[PDB]
Amino acid sequence: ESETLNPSARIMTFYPTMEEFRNFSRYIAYIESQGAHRAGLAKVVPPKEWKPRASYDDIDDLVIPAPIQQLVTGQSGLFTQYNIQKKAMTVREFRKIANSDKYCTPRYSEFEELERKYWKNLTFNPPIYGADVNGTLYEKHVDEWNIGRLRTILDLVEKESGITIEGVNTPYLYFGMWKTSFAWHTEDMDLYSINYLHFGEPKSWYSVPPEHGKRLERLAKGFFPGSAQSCEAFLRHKMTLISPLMLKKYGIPFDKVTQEAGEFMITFPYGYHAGFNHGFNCAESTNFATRRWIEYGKQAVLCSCRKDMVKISMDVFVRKFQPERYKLWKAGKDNTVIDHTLPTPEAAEFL
Ligand SMILES: O=C(O)/C=C/C(=O)O
Ligand SMILES: [Mn+2]
Ligand SMILES: [Zn+2]
Repeated sequence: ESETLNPSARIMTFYPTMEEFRNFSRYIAYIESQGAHRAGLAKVVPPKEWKPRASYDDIDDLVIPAPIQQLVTGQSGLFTQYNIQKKAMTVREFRKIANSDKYCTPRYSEFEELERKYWKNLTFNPPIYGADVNGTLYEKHVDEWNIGRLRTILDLVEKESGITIEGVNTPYLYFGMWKTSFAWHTEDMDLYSINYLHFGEPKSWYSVPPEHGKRLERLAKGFFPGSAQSCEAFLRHKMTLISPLMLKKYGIPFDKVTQEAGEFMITFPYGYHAGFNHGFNCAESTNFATRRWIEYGKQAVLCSCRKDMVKISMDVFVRKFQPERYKLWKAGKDNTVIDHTLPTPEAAEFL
């Protein structure tokens, strides 16, 4: 029944009305009832009337405490990206460096050309990325799709234990420039994410369907055996870049989508994604959950080589939402198998 929706696992775009846009969890459940999740990634175009902030003009003085210079090494569609932390700077300082002749977007016709330029000049003239900046750009009273307070069951983490994980159950702001990249990865604890592009040049995305996620990992282990030996989940280090031609070459299914200013992207549990920014822009993101996520949460393979890594206790979710399995899970005998095609149960309203 669910195998039949989005059998192509292609990235879908949605244009909700304002009435549909009002309830977050409901619409996430709806797009899953339409098979959106099978692609790993979905675009949601918000109603034109809607706006998160009146104007983006206060922000030139906002501080980026940890700007990152992205150095990329590799060839033949395989790269490892290293981070060099630059001293703090203001948004206005960032934009100046961004729109600079040295770091600005090259000229091009079709998108396919900018894409080609990105994968050709990736390792040259390393850009700076205003990444992982704590904060929101939402006006306090916006009650629709507010990244600051989406009210999903991921809230059970803070509610239960007081714990906040920056960027995961709190918002992050990403100021980008041309040729800034995010490497291949799934979310922490294989959660969902939401990404809103407040302004600027586009953000382009690649995605691999959760049902083919394992194939991508097998490829990644083969191309990076040393890293594979040292960490059970080295892609979570977010340092690994792999070109679409390489994916194509090894028969990994994937899709592309370009995110425009004022557009939302949703990534789904175990959806591998990666991409780059076109020029100076600004993005906001956080993770969130549905009931479907819980099993992914239980089974996520986590980075084994850094103390710093995010690890959410699943205990509370299993007790509240899978009580009949708790004792079994705690005894390590819960062998539930995940079906990536099934939508979250809350969509029983629609399917
Ligand atoms: O904004 C980025 O660079 C990445 C975003 C994401 O992975 O959602
Ligand atoms: Mn992500
Ligand atoms: Zn690791």
